[PDB]
Amino acid sequence: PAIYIGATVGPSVWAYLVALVGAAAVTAAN
Repeated sequence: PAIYIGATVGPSVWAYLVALVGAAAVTAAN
């Protein structure tokens, strides 16, 4: 269901999506 079966976020996997999106945000900037 979609009521309270997702009250989490993920601290680790989060820092991973941040470091990755960072390198791409620094390579697209001329």
